[PDB]
Amino acid sequence: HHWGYGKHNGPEHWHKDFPIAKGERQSPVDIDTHTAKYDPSLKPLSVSYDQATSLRILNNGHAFNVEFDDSQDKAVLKGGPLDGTYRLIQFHFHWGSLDGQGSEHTVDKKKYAAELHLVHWNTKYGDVGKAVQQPDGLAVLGIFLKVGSAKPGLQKVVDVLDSIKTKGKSADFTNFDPRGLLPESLDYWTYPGSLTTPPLLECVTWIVLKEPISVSSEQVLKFRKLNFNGEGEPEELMVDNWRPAQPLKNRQIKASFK
Ligand SMILES: NS(=O)(=O)c1ccc(C(=O)NCc2ccc(F)c(F)c2F)cc1
Ligand SMILES: NS(=O)(=O)c1ccc(C(=O)NCc2ccc(F)c(F)c2F)cc1
Ligand SMILES: [Hg+2]
Ligand SMILES: [Zn+2]
Repeated sequence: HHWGYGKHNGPEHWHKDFPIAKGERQSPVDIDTHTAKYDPSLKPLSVSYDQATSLRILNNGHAFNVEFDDSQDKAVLKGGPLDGTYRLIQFHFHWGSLDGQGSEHTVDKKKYAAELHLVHWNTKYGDVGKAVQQPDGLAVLGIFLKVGSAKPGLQKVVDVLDSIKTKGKSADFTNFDPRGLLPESLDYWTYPGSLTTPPLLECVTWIVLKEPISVSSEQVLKFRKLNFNGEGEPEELMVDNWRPAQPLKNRQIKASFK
């Protein structure tokens, strides 16, 4: 009775209620490193997350989101392929049932254990709702997660998951600094795309970082214990909440490095 990632309502069925699923600028895509164009005019990214205000964490079925106060320019993204200022509103992850899968975007067909999406909207449009009606309304910063050593800054997240085990649950999540989730380098690939979950609006500028961050098997293991289901319904573990790569079509993937 609604979309999901299961056999009967997963990615292959989405086109029936969301026609745009077969559009020209659908995400995610596979990043072929030998075909991306090095664009020396691309500006360096400017991540200003020093006044970031996290407020809440919630399991909305699909995944879990950490929400941010976006009433003012407190956490912004600018630079890169962007024009104007973009406010951070929320972040979430996509992960798999095994370490060899989980990411949405792939690099040379290589899948990672998980992928972080830091969602921003264009301030020019006044509100999030208006921004999703424009070709350049959103900007999502994608980061790959590979299994290795633990990431200190991710632990705060891992510890609270127990309280939002089922759909609809939320918990206060203040004073979280998102700068703990960035890799050392800000080198990236960029391309025009869409949201990777319904309604699949083609209103996003994707910025995927080259350097993945590493997380322990223990940290990823805790992601896998969440539930798609709400309290009292049959248990359905939250894993493989990822959409398979889509055809690139009339698009060019640019690289900010050589
Ligand atoms: N100012 S606040 O902290 O209370 C706030 C935080 C999150 C959201 C939210 O996630 N709504 C969905 C939503 C709708 C459209 C978009 F483009 C989004 F990025 C998005 F998160 C809305 C308000
Ligand atoms: N995986 S991803 O980064 O692409 C992604 C990011 C944000 C959202 C979201 O905020 N959903 C709510 C939502 C609800 C109705 C709309 F019209 C929206 F545009 C909208 F984003 C969905 C997918
Ligand atoms: Hg749009
Ligand atoms: Zn996402």
